Amino acid sequence: NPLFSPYKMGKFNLSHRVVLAPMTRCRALNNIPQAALGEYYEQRATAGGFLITEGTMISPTSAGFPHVPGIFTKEQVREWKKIVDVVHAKGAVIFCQLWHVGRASHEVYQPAGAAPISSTEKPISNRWRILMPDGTHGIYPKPRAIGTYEISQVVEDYRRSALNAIEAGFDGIEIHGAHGYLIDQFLKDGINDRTDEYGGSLANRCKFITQVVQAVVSAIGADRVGVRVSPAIDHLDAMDSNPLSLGLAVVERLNKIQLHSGSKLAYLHVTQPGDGSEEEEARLMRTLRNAYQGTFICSGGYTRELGIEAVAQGDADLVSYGRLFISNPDLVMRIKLNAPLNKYNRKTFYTQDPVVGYTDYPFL
Ligand SMILES: NC(=O)[C@H]1C=CCN([C@@H]2O[C@H](COP(=O)(O)OP(=O)(O)OC[C@H]3O[C@@H](n4cnc5c(N)ncnc54)[C@H](O)[C@@H]3O)[C@@H](O)[C@H]2O)C1
Ligand SMILES: Cc1cc2nc3c(=O)[nH]c(=O)nc-3n(C[C@H](O)[C@H](O)[C@H](O)COP(=O)(O)O)c2cc1C
Repeated sequence: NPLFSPYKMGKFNLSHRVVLAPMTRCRALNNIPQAALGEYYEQRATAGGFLITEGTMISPTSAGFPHVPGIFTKEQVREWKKIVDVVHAKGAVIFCQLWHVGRASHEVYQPAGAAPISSTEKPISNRWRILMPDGTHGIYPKPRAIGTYEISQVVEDYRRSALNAIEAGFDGIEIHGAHGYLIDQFLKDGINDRTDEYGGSLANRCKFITQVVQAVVSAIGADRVGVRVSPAIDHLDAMDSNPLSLGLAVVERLNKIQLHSGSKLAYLHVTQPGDGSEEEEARLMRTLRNAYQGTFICSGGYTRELGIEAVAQGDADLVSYGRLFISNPDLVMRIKLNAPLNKYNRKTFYTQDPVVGYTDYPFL
């Protein structure tokens, strides 16, 4: 099974290619990593396996979900260190995903109830609703379009968060540039209506992600930086008029960052709609992989068989699984044995209980 062949993700020697995709679970009460997260990640960690954490706040204004962890305070760093240590005790490699939601927020999630920030002043349309802390679904508000000095401040929040992740012991970080969140609000021409140097052309729309990646590369080293994008996921109004062209423009910028810094990123991670079309989606994924000079993680709707095929055919180096890892803590082992997989309960994806729907899914 080629999913169980080793792979060198730059400095990290992985024993297999099954990756834990980043998943927000909302157990990090008051944005502080909790003991329950340590139990959750330890259950899923394997010797030589790679894990990516749930999206993690880079600043007080970066959240749009309840009880998501941060890594912008030293208290958060101390609590993350305990979690990273239990994962490393199982021999796994773990990256912290750095996440800013941009306009996908609400006053309940912002300090002083201030407006969320974005590339644009337009709200997400009322086709979409935000999960509120009380479990109801609310209305996304009008965001504030930020100026270019404030863009450079957000880049610095990424840089400081990356340094804090290294202080907590993480092996690296992943830039969350997917799903209609802040970076994607700059990338996608269905959101970015700016008329300054961060809007309009492909080069201008790619400036923000290039600056974020370059800042974290300079701070922690390219080999400790992964980047996640989703050119053809339209979540939260995030559509582009030419998704492949946009994806190839992002890939070209990552290739140039690597050339200019003389080192390769840890990986490019591309995610696609995850609910079953097939040939077209596989061609987009392979085209982005073929354009990128480095390690490629594919994601979204992969099965055991599709993961094996992706690696065997050279279409990806690593395969990330999200939802199946919620309910199969030993998913790596189940994939190795071809053992039946257990269902997940969507109702407890984003609840706060430290056990129920979080660490109580059994092993084989
Ligand atoms: N937590 C996060 O940041 C989410 C970001 C994006 C993807 N999320 C989850 O990943 C998994 C794979 O997502 P997939 O690519 O399959 O698409 P969905 O986001 O599920 O979109 C399917 C349709 O569901 C409706 N829908 C999804 N989210 C919202 C929302 N927030 N408000 C209103 N409708 C919503 C829309 O019809 C979508 O086309 C799903 O469990 C999904 O809920 C997680
Ligand atoms: C509950 C839940 C939370 C998620 N949170 C994140 C997140 O924090 N960051 C991210 O990049 N993607 C997030 N995702 C998307 C997943 O990483 C994954 O790409 C998606 O579920 C599709 O892969 P799958 O078909 O293997 O589940 C989340 C998905 C779910 C279902």
